[PDB]
Amino acid sequence: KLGKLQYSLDYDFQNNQLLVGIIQAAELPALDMGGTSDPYVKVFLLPDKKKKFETKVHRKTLNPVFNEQFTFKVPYSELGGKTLVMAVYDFDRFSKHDIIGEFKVPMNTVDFGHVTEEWRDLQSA
Repeated sequence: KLGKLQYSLDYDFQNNQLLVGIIQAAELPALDMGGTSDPYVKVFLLPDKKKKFETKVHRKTLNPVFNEQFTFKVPYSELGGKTLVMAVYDFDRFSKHDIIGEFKVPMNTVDFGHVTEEWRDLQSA
């Protein structure tokens, strides 16, 4: 039971930009003492992997609402072969951050006709 993530996708054909909205997460597991976590979401495209975005950290909550959006420059002919990675991490001051759960979206599964808004269950990373 690794919780769930709500996101959105849209593609800007004019500028060849993928718009990824990180809306919120729910029912996240507690990684810290005191029954909480400090979730933030790392977002990037495979196989590229260098261009990364991170939401703000939302401290001591298992149900963070992020309302953020990131844009990736992706030439359309390259798009179908990409995989969107959205990884929920636990923020921690004193050690390497652990992943709470993550979800991957193959871009060839997406109807890029209109804007799309989805819930997905997180998977172990």
